[PDB]
Amino acid sequence: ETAAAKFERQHMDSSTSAASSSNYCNQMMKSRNLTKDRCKPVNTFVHESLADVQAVCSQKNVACKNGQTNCYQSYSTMSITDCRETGSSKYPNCAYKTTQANKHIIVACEGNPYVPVHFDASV
Repeated sequence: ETAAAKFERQHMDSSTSAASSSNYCNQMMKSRNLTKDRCKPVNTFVHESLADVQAVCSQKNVACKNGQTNCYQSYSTMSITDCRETGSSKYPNCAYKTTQANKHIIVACEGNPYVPVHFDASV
């Protein structure tokens, strides 16, 4: 999987405008194969077109949590869903708490074309 394709599979959900119900995370973490060998503890889904998320790589340049400087903050807020494993969750029965919000996103970009390859944070 290329780095760009793995970001789309783990974080893009342009088919919905927002998380619907409290089971959204349990369903999406499973269908995007993030519960496959372990339960990915934290993951964010972005409800905007791929083009709008790719445009973030040309917006506000900021440092990544790791100190690298190829991170970019979106100028506007975007609809996002934060999925966090519950203290109860245990592989293979992964359980997640769903939180829907509109926030700025921060992504790490790379390559040519320069597109998102990691989701750093939401603010």
